[PDB]
Amino acid sequence: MFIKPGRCPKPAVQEDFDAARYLGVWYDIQRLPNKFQKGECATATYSLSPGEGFSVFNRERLANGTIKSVIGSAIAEDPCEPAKLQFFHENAAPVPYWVLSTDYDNYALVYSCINLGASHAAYASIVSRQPTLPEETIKKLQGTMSSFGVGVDTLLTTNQDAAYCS
Ligand SMILES: C=CC1=C(C)/C(=C/c2[nH]c(/C=C3N=C(/C=C4\NC(=O)C(C)=C4C=C)C(C)=C\3CCC(=O)O)c(CCC(=O)O)c2C)NC1=O
Repeated sequence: MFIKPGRCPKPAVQEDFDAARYLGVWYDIQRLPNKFQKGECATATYSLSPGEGFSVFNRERLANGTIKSVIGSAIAEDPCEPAKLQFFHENAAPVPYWVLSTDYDNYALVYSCINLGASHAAYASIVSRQPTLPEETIKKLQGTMSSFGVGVDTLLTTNQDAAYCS
C-alpha cells in the first residue's frame, strides 16, 4: 500500500552540505518498503551536471535476475538549504530528497516525505560508499529516523552479497 496516515514531518538536514563531495556510488544498506524498489543490490550513482544539481542513475537487480534502472536529476530549489534537493524523473512530479546526515566518505541518511492530503508516502535509505556499513553507524542513523516517525522495525535490510549482485 505504502500510503500512511498523517502528513510529513520537517526533519533537520545537513547544514554544510557540499553536493560535489556527495557524488559517485552509494550502496543501499537499509530502506523503507516502497513502490519502485522491488529488487536487491540497489546502488545510486551521482554524476557531474552542468547546472546547480547532479544527474541520478539508480540501479537494482529484480528476483528474476533482470537489471532495472532509472535516470533523474537532484537540484536544491533554495541554495540557502543545499541539503533539501528535489528528485526529477520522467514525467513525474518532483519528490523531496533531503540529506539528513552524511560524512560524504562513509554514510548518508536520505529522507523523502510526499504529502497525499491527509496521508503521506515516505522514502528513507541508509546508504554507504561500501556494500556494508558498521552496525554502530546504522544504530545512530536508525536513532535519527525513529525521532521523526519512521519505525526502524519496518526497514528492509538490502541484499548486497557479491554472489547475487556481481
Ligand atoms: C530516500 C530517498 C529516496 C527517494 C527520493 C526515492 C525515490 C525514487 N526512487 C526511484 C527509483 C529507484 N530508486 C532506487 C534506488 C535508490 N533511490 C535513492 O534515492 C537511493 C539513495 C537509492 C539507493 C541507493 C532504485 C534502484 C530505483 C529503481 C527502481 C526500479 O525501477 O525497479 C524513483 C522513480 C520510480 C520509477 O520511475 O521507477 C523515485 C521517485 N527513493 C529513495 O530511496
